[PDB]
Amino acid sequence: VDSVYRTRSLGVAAEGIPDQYADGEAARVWQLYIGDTRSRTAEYKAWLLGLLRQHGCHRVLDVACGTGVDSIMLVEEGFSVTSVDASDKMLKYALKERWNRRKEPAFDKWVIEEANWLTLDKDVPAGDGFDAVICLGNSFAHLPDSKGDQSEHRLALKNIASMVRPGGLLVIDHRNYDYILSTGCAPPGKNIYYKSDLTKDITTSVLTVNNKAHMVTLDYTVQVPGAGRDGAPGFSKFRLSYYPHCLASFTELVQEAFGGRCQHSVLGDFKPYRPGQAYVPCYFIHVLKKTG
Amino acid sequence: VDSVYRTRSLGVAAEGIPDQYADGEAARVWQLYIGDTRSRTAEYKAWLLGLLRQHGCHRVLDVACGTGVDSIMLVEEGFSVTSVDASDKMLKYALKERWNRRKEPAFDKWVIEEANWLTLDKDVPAGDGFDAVICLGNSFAHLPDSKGDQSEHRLALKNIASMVRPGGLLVIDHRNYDYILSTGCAPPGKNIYYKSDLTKDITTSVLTVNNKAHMVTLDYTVQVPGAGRDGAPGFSKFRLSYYPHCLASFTELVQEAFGGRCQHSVLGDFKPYRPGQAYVPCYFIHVLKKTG
Amino acid sequence: VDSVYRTRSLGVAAEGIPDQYADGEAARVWQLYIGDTRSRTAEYKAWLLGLLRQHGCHRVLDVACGTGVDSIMLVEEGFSVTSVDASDKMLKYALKERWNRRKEPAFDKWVIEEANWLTLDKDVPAGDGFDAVICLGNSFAHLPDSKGDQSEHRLALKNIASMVRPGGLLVIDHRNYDYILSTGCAPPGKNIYYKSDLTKDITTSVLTVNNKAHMVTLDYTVQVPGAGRDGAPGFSKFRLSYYPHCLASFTELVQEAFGGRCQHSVLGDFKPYRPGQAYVPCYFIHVLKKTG
Amino acid sequence: VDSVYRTRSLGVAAEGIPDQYADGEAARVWQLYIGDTRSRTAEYKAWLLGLLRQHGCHRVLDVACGTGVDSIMLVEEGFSVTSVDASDKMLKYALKERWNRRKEPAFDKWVIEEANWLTLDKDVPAGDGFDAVICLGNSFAHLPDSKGDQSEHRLALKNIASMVRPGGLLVIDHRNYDYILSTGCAPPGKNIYYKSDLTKDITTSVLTVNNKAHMVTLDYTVQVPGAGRDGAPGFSKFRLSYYPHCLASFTELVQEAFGGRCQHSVLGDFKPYRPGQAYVPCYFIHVLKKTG
Repeated sequence: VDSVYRTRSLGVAAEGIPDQYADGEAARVWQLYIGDTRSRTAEYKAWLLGLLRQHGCHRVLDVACGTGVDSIMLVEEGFSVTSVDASDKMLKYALKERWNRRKEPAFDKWVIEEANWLTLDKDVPAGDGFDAVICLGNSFAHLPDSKGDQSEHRLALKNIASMVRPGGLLVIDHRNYDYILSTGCAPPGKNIYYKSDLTKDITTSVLTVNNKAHMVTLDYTVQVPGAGRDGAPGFSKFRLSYYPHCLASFTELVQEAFGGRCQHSVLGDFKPYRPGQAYVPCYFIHVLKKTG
Repeated sequence: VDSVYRTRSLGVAAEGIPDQYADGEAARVWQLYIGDTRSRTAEYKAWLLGLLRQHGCHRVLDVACGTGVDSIMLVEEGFSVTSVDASDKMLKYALKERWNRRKEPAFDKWVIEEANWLTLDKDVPAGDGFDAVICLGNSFAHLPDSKGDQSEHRLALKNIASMVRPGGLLVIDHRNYDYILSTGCAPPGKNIYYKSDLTKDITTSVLTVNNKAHMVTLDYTVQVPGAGRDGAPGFSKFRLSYYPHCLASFTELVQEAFGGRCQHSVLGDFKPYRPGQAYVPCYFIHVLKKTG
Repeated sequence: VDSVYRTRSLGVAAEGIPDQYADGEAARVWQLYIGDTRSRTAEYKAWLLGLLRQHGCHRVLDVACGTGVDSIMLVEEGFSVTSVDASDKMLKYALKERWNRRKEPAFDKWVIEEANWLTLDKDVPAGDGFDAVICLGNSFAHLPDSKGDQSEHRLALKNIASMVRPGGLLVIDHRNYDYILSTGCAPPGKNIYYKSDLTKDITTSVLTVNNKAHMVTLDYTVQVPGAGRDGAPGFSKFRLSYYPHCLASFTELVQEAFGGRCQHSVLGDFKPYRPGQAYVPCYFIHVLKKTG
Repeated sequence: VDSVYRTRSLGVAAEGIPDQYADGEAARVWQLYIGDTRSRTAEYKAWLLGLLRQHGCHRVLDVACGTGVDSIMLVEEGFSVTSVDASDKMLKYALKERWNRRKEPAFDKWVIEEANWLTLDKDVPAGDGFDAVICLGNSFAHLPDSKGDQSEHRLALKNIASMVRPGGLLVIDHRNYDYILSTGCAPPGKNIYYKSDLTKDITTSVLTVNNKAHMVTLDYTVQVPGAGRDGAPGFSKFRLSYYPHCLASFTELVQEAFGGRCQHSVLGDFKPYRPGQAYVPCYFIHVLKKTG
């Protein structure tokens, strides 16, 4: 018989006071980290828009909304964007931006909802489905596999696909985990979508359970400018984890998601990718095409 | 030399996956608690409105927004309302309603920001200061006194008082703690602002540090309807802590937050209050008035 | 679905490495605290021995052994001492002392076993019972009342009494919690048994659940000599909790332990105690006498 | 500003009440694990004794005592044994047996102290140093490398080597980690020292930090016999971590702990070992020899 009475239950709030670990030295950096968001890559801009237009799909579904930068560019670019995400900590940043630009017809017609890839089915009305669904930024790797059988993976995937209209497109990516798993390192400065103007340091931790890799953990040591003595910066650190997804595993995974009635194709970093390829991609973007 | 490797830093999120403790069985109830009290009291509506009108103050500031159910009525009532709070888990609900009704001019003009009492100065621009400032719901009792010298209580009240325009009003409240401190119990069904329709149970725990009452902790066991077998209710529980504010104590505290240059009043539940009163108030509402 | 993988399970050890929190800055002080043990009080020496002899009981049972100082003096004084305690963290200190003096016939015949007042029955063979059982040092107050009904109290007590031979004696004490509860403070320098040569500071925290006091917590700030800059001492802190036992409650509690077939008597600090007594005792020593 | 008030400081005890995590369902198993392997191996007995005799060394030092089952046999065999360890939760068992048999001259002469490899120098007086020093059981793998530069491994080995008299012997061992690192599994029933009679299950988790193997974590699910319904076994589990020591690595590590002035040898499970060997060892036993 022991005891450890804690002030407030975990996951509950009180007005007047900041949410639990909301202002920890680790939450602060991650904040100004998820904010290094804006400095997007031309290659990224020119690729997504061109791919988007080239197939004439207008109704886009972003199932990994987040701060809402991918979607804000789609909103500006004229597509019918509906953004969804499971983290209300992230979504808060999209809605903030929207409100500001609510005066803009486009931004006002912008739909930012909340949803989980595992409940997506009963989280977003599909109806006819959407022209295109995007899940970029290596975001599918955030969802872990507790049961070890990747049952939740197939579900998240199954669901996200059902959001795809027949003829619709699915642009889903993942980091080159084959490479990081092989080398045992996932260094900063490879993100193809948004150039991080933030200097960093990353310690890669790879965990294998009974020989099967199960998780890749990243400990970041960000050099926060101005948080130092005389102009000097500060060094805070935060931690995030992902599931090491191998190109092979994913390719078939994402495929059974459509039950086969699909059209698969894998891009190198943004360019076409063919095995044995001389160039090692830092990301693996899968673009699917539902049959019916 | 030990260790305890955790998946994600405390207070950080990842897109696609729900936030840290957002779905515990404690958060689910707390959720239907911060929302299952909303059935505003006629006595409340009529008292606040009337008093607001009586002194003819229009530009109001709600420094304890929360789910916004307070502000939403001032808004609805034509007041120039700006609602603030420190907890984002709470505001999310005020902005969720505002957006919902953004198609209403008043609501559209509704300002919902984020702010902390201890930083309210450089968090919200007053310039001339607001005519009125409410802080009902016993929200002030959420902020604790770690130092033991309530230095923060004073910082909070100074800041919050500084937000009042000369001739301006302040309406800050608290529960009758002189009473629960004595009975050692803080039973449910005493909200004078919103008649909850939720069946609750509460165990009261009072902590006196060195003969001085330092905190009140409420462990609520909510009887969640249907959450059981055959329609039977389920029993989930969360915990919340407060600072026991005694009347004498608060009366002089909130006052020194005005440097004395104020006009203080204190009423019963809603009717006016005098020591020794026959009727025992369930809440103590202070209504101050800045001179200059 | 979250996670927080910790290195070693809680409560398990590995050779070569120190036990979990065994060398924390709080464990260090408590160590040199439970060690201030030696500087026993004459009043204490002259009272226990004289009481012991006066009734000619030789077979003594110490159910709150600990470091083993109370028992070491009994061992030296010639009684047939069998010392028992539930904390292997404490017992380790008794055995250490014994081993050293194992060469001394007396110390070799000394019995240091392990046992819980709640399993005492099947933890120590009583047989005929013992002449005298001692539980001094306010040690019975360590066992808390989780269920709130003091069911474990009656059991611990019930058991400890069954260790008493008919005609045997039970010398059990407790701190004057009536006074500390009333004043809300339990200051250092009152221990009647062993003069603590260690300067301290104590913050008393009293917890009441639904008006019924349930626990008294003591936060000690010990002035460790030499742990300072230039001769200066250091200031570490540790924390311990007790159940606020009121003379009245205890008197009847300890009594039902014998089912009434007893002879009760309460000593002031060491002197006889009669209600309304001008002198406020810092400890309450109960000496019982089993009938049969 | 939050809080989490806990009953007792971490690592402190109170008399009468069991120690902090001493009785978790994880400690109960770990208990019948650190004890349910003891059925010493004839190959072991015969190898150690013989080698000890072969070099004629008599004053032995067991720097990884534990439950003492090792030393107890050297003791029984007339060796001048002194057994040390850092974990008191373990020694408690060696001294529990010693006392039990204190009535034996050899056992009586048995020295069981407390010590840490990183402090062994000023923890145990050598003067001339011991003839032999065993550290079997793969105990060295318990100490981890937080810094990441194994500076402690070196401190531990230096200290431990310093305890060897010139011409003295050192017998330190480790599991064949070159193998479990590759299969990614560390199955049960491989102790060459004591044939456990316990049915176990083990999930192996390897953590590589930046391409470097940094820790091995074993989650054991013991099938506790009878701990079920009708004689059926129960299933309790504990966790333990180790440092993956590769042969090449250790070979040069333990060597530099002698400044080179040594004679190194390494054998298979017990037989002698040569790289590429046909037989795969389950443990790597290094047997060094100090020159001067």
